[PDB]
Amino acid sequence: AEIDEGVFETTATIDNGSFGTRTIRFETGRLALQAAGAVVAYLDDDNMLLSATTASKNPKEHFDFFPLTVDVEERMYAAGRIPGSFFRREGRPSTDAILTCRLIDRPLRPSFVDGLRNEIQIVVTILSLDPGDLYDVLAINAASASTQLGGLPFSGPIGGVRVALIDGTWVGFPTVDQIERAVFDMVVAGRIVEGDVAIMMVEAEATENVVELVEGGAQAPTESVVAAGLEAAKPFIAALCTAQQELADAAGKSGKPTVDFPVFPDYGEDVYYSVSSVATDELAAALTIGGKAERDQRIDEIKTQVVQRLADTYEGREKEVGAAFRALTKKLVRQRILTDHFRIDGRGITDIRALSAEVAVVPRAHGSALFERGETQILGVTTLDMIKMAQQIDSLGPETSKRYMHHYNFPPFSTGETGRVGSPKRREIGHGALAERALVPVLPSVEEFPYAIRQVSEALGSNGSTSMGSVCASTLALLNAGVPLKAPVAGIAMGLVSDDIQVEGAVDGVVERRFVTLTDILGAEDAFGDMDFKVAGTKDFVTALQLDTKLDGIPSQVLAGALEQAKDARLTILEVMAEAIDRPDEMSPYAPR
Amino acid sequence: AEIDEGVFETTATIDNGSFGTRTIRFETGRLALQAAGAVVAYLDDDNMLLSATTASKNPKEHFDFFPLTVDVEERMYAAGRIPGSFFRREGRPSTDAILTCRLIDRPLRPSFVDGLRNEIQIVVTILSLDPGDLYDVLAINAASASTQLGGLPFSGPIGGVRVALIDGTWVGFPTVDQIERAVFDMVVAGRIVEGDVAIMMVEAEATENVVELVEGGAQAPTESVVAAGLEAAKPFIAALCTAQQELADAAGKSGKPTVDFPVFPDYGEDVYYSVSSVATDELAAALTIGGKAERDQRIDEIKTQVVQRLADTYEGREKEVGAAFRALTKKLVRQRILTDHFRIDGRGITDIRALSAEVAVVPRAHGSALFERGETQILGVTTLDMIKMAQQIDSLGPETSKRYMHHYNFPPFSTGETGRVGSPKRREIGHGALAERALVPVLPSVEEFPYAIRQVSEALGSNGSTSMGSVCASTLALLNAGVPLKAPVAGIAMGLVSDDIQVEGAVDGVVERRFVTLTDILGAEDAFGDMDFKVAGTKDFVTALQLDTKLDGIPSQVLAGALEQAKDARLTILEVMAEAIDRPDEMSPYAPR
Amino acid sequence: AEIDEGVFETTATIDNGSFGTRTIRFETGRLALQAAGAVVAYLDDDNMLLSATTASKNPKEHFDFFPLTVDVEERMYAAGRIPGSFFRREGRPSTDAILTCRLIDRPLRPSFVDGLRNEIQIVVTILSLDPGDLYDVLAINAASASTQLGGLPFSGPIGGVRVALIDGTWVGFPTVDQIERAVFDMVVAGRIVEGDVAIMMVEAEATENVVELVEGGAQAPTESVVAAGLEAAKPFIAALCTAQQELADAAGKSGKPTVDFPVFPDYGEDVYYSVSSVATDELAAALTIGGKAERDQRIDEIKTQVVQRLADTYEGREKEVGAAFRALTKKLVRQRILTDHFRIDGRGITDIRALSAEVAVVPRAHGSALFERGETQILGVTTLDMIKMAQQIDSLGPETSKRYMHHYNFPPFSTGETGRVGSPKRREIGHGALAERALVPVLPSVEEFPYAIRQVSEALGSNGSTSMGSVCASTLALLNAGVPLKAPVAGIAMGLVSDDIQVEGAVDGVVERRFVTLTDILGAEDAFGDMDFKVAGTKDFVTALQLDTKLDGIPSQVLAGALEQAKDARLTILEVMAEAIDRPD
RNA sequence: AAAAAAAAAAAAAAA
Ligand SMILES: O=C(NC1(C(=O)O)CCCC1)c1ccc(-c2ccc(NC(=O)c3nc(-c4ccccc4)oc3C(F)(F)F)cc2)cc1
Ligand SMILES: O=C(NC1(C(=O)O)CCCC1)c1ccc(-c2ccc(NC(=O)c3nc(-c4ccccc4)oc3C(F)(F)F)cc2)cc1
Ligand SMILES: O=C(NC1(C(=O)O)CCCC1)c1ccc(-c2ccc(NC(=O)c3nc(-c4ccccc4)oc3C(F)(F)F)cc2)cc1
Repeated sequence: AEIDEGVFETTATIDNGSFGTRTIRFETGRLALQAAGAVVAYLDDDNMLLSATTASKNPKEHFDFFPLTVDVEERMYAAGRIPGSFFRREGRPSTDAILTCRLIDRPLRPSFVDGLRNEIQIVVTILSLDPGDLYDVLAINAASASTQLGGLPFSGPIGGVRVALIDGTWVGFPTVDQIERAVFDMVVAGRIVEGDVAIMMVEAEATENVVELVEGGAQAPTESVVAAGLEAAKPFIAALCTAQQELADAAGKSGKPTVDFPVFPDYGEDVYYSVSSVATDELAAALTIGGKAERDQRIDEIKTQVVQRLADTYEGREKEVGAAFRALTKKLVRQRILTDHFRIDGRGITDIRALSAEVAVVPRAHGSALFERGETQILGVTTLDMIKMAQQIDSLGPETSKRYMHHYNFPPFSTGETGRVGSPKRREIGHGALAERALVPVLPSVEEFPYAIRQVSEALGSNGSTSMGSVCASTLALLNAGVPLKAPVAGIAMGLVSDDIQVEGAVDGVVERRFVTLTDILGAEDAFGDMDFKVAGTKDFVTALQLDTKLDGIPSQVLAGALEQAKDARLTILEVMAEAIDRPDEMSPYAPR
Repeated sequence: AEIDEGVFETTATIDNGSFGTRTIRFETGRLALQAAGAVVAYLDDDNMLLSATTASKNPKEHFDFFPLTVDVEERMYAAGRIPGSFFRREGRPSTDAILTCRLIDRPLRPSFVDGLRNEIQIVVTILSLDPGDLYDVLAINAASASTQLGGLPFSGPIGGVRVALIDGTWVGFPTVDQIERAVFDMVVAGRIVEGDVAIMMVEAEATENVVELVEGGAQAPTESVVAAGLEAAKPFIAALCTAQQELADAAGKSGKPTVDFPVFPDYGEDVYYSVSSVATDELAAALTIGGKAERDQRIDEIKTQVVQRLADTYEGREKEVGAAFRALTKKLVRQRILTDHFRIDGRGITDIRALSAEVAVVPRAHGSALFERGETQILGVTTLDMIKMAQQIDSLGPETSKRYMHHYNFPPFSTGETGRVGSPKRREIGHGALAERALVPVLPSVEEFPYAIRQVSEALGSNGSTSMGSVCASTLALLNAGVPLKAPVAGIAMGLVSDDIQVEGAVDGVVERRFVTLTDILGAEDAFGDMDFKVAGTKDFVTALQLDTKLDGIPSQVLAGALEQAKDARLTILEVMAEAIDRPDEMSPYAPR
Repeated sequence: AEIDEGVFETTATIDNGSFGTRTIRFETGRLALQAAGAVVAYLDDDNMLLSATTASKNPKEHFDFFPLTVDVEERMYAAGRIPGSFFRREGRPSTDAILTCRLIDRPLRPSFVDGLRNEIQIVVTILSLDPGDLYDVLAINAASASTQLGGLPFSGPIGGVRVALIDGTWVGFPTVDQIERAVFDMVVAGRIVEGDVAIMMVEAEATENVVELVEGGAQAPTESVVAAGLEAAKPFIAALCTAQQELADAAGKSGKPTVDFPVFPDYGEDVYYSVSSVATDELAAALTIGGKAERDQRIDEIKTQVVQRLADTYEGREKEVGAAFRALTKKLVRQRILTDHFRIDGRGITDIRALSAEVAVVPRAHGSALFERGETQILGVTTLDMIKMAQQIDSLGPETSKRYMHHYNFPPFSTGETGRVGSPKRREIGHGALAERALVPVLPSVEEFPYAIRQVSEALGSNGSTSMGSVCASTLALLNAGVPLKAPVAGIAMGLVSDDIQVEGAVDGVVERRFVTLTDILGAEDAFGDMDFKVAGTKDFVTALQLDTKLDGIPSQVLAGALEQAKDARLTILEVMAEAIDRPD
């Protein structure tokens, strides 16, 4: 809709029945005209933000990865307030902004064509905010729309939404007051494939009042309830994708990309062909050894022989043969998993690594614990203090103080490297936040436990999913310090592989999709997998959930089976945890009163 | 004067008649003897500072610009107290120090020979300061003197002074108490060229008491008054330059450079000669293409044709040919401007680009506005708060708090680029300070309007002079918020092109030198010019002024005409501003009372 | 001792007689199993910390120095409280952690083989701390143990300890309460050579109550007392080294280096031989000529005429020949020093450079002074304020406030260079701390002088030991501001050169070891010497001491003579300082 | 410092 010469606008509607209706509006052609693409997004006439996307003129070939950057700029004037810092100006980004950056980055990054080496930057500025609303999902939609209008090698619009379960109804785009009445709230992002929605990213948590609401008669958020909630977000995503596509069509764009971006593949087909024809049988036979040192030595020897021969042949292309060898290895391993239920370390597909749990490991700490799962090793420490030491928050959003704080540390020696030790990175912030949300619904209230609580996790050893081990260590350490939890919490990380396998016969056209689910995946198994997801909770309901994938679709029964398998693993881990400690201890003599 | 063996000193006197007399003293040969040059400067034997200049041993020519660096170090013991921060130590430079750094950098950088690639660093430390004095103008002279003593390829001494207008007298080096009785305050820097002073830098503003002083019977600072102020500053500059030269002569120095610094010109003579002979007539006729896209297409076609022709001849020297082509293009465009008032975009000499102004653009802000001039687009937003939210300042200078704050942001997408989004750079600080000084003299007093005020400028699009559009946006947004200003303020950026060309006679050796003034210059037009300046004010008097040049001299009539042209331009802009809003609105329901 | 499967343990005992006994435990095999080496250390089962060492997979030859990094992580939960900053999280390292990093880095860095270019990182995390103890000396031992278990080209275990003098007894690992009753506090680190302890690093200071305790009957810490304190620390170091070696033996390790690390020497043997055989006699003759600028120009032309005739013989190896030429110059100069008592600037071995002192150089400052020694030039400024302006400290250690603050600045132009001006580096922090500790013992009490004091030193010109010059400048400025010091303090920096020399007999190969001590060394002389040390104090006792060395041993009489020479220089400097000012203004 | 031109397991020194 060309409201003005050169200005176009589009609208999407969110219908919640008796809970109200909301409108989302996209506008282009009036602000930031020198960017590659720019869009203004409105929610209900009082929420307003701007998104802009630009690309660099020339690529950076010497990089080995795609350089995408996302930035979120919160302005205090959006809340009608002057900043409280000493210099009265906005400084380094807050935790909320970093989490929003991660939420945008997770689904957009795999949507670009592989091999791209130009720099892409996306900047989102918050301009006006109603005191009872949240801006993050609107930001996801605006970033997608501006990138779509930028005319880049970018795959289709992406839609995002939040849904909260209230009295048996999944409400879309709820307010803070409404979220205060729900048992579960979930952020979901996806795209449209062949007229259907394919889910790409999920980030979900139980609310802080879930136990009291369930005692009052509400439904508890179990696995099937969460699956139904995933089903209820698809129409909203479809409406948002349609509005974005209409905006792109109205304002020209669509076809004629004009600017062409070169791509830099890791290896050429000619190099890959030689490596396959030379080392297929050797690699296939070598995997059956399964002896760690013997397996590694055989792999290294075959790699050295192949690289020597192909360096004699291709005359100075060593990285390409190295990449092709790894690709062939991964291709063989995936087929072996799908055919024989073979895992790289010899476990069955439902087996957990060796487990151990201990408490009281640090002499003068208020509480501490050590948790081990295979080569993953987490140390947790708890400290209690007076309630005035709660963190005071001066951000744009509605939060004003934080009674319970969780900090996560990942040093370089955890995997045996060297590196800088300094301020935490974005991934550390994300993992810490996910582990923090898993414990919040089970903490006691302030009136019955008047203390500030700080929890610290140290990843002393890493071989896959330290964030799920932080949950278990947090539970054990909090119980060791005398905090009266409502129920213990545990977590697990899971993977999924899938591909087309020909059934016993002929005609080579009866190949059908086949899926396999793996429990407690290794660090290397994540690269071979097709979907990753982490689940945490008590023995009665789920408290945190995270997911990201690339598949075009997933049958409902496959997802239900995977969720059930994760629940079984969680129960097994809770049984081991209970043997170390099963009730709160006495408070430490060193802690205050 | 050799007061001590190896120690020399020189004096300059500044006579203000009935307002007093002051002396500036330069000393060398005592402190910091391992630097290339070092000088100590005194003002009235209680203000004392040190300046030192050093150069790197080897050139580093993998850069394309001259690497000069200026640093100012404020020591809190110069005011006699311990720093108030948590660690009791001076940290990041304050705003005043950054502004002093830029005042030093602006005149000194073009005074070095072109092609230099050695790193040059200047450090100025403030050692002792009287409570009623300002140190910046003293620092300019010290920075010039220490560089002059270092035996570098540096063109002559530079003198700097501040003049303030009090009761019809222009007083040099005034105190803080004297500035409270003045209507105008100007900082001027220049050099000596054949017995006469050539002005190079100006930074000037109207004082905070100008309106009531003019109501009391003082003369308002109009354009002719400002020009008389520039005339009054020359004798002080001449005296300071003479003192510096005398000190340089007394301590040896003078000649005998000893160390020789290599230079790295952009292009050689042969390449320029070839490029000129190949394309002088092709470029001369190709400027007539009014169409922007057609113009640039023809330009790039000609450049590529020249590059392909000359690639084989010079074995591949593409940088030199690219530089020579641009040099020839600029040389021809300047001739077209001087001969027949040609402009690159087709405007006439006194034409402004298309203007637009609008208010009430951000839904929940206290006040907001959008201002557009050509491709320059500025968004301004106002916030009001309680008086306790004024900024508290802890610095060397006499200022202790700020009731009105202005912050200016320049994101990479405004030009279409990618880059870091972090703390603001020095140029952002400078532009914001200029725009703040433009609006200070018309604000209401605290007794009349008891609020703290924060103003933010976002440069959403930029093609030349965003700082002057910040002034218009600030006035519009402040009126939208309900602030009762005494008068609206507008600003404009101006250019000047000069050269001597053949007169309408014979011989081909008789040439007259002419000047052309351009209104509202583009970003590209700044590189074609010999002077650029900016003027802001009301319909009655000037409030801010900035000027940079490197011309040997400018006749009085030329400068008067340029200032009159700028006045007409800002009056035209004020008329357009008044249609959008001409009186204060009602204060927002969201603002406090 | 394998307490658990894969876990090994070892113990060391520190016996202080009637002052008590303490135990240190080392444990390995249970925490951080993916590092190259990791060790947990305990002191009396309430103090616990962890140390881990890792190495990079590939070298990096584009550097020209050995890249070693040391990090100390103080966790506030070790003290049982939440951090007080706005974000409630630990940020940049505090001054204490940086000084602990320096204490670890000083003795460990020269213990690696020459030419190593792999990156090496050591990280020490503080987990539990008793309120009356100090963790730094424990950290030294833990870092040594984890590096020794890592299987790297590392030269033997290193042991560190603190000893304090209380009522005539040197007590090892004293508590905070015990330090309040002592006159001197000293940190010492060393290693074992053929059954004996060789000292490598020393960092010592007098306490804040020394004057009052000496007035009450205690013995003042003179030079011989400090020398005896060095002897008293050796058995403790031996016991700690033994425990570390036992732990290394128990958990495998010991031999079998397995992974091999390439080395990158500055020059090859052939290049050095070619450079020496072409220029030895000529260079020695140039050294024998008594002239500074003449020898400078002669050497500069010799370098040009030697690089030019070997450029064809060695293909693009100019850096190798330059390094070999510099090494040969160093060897000849050291030989000349040991034989004829030669110094490059012509001074005698007990001579100080030209001195000058002046006060009241900054017009509005509360106190100010300018101090010059040779090309070293220091400016010092003092400011006084209300006692509420004292620094408030929130950290693991027992300190909570700081009445006297000293800040040291080292701008690039003091050498003639260009560089970044900004946050102070670790070396600036260390030098400032040494200068602050030298002056703390003579300050008046808060009761008789109720002010906060900030002292700033700025190295306007540097050619060797600005740290000791800042002590003199601070004394002068404090007196100029009116602070009633109990006594003035001065300092000096000293060097020592040692090597084997031919006897006056025969056989051509019968040699003896000789030592020579130099007063007030230049920056260039620090590279020639085998040991360097700095001493500061009053006319009656020592207040600060710092020492670094690599020698396998030092006879007692040689060290006593060196300390006496330093004391004589200190007295001369105090006499020059008394002329400028001899009482508070 | 002058100028429109982040993803992932992958400090030492006068210089
Ligand atoms: O912890 C982790 N991440 C976090 C978590 O909490 O989870 C903690 C911090 C944030 C999240 C983590 C994640 C990934 C890894 C990992 C390590 C190694 C390999 N790499 C191979 O694993 C391999 N590489 C080869 C090969 C290479 C070149 C040529 C030929 C072969 O072969 C093989 C073969 F499969 F055999 F083992 C993959 C992943 C470890 C830990
Ligand atoms: O917005 C601004 N804002 C600022 C303000 O406060 O003002 C904010 C902070 C300071 C600035 C700004 C915006 C753009 C510019 C700019 C200037 C020059 C060129 N350069 C060409 O533009 C060009 N390059 C060629 C050429 C190149 C290669 C070969 C041959 C020819 O030709 C040409 C031809 F002149 F014709 F147009 C571009 C942009 C400056 C300022
Ligand atoms: O100020 C200082 N302050 C510090 C302090 O102490 O607190 C502050 C914190 C720590 C230090 C300081 C100042 C200067 C130095 C320094 C040392 C060595 C050299 N280097 C030569 O000096 C040389 N280089 C050659 C040569 C070069 C090329 C080829 C052949 C020979 O020859 C020679 C020859 F020995 F003759 F003099 C220069 C400067 C050290 C410290």
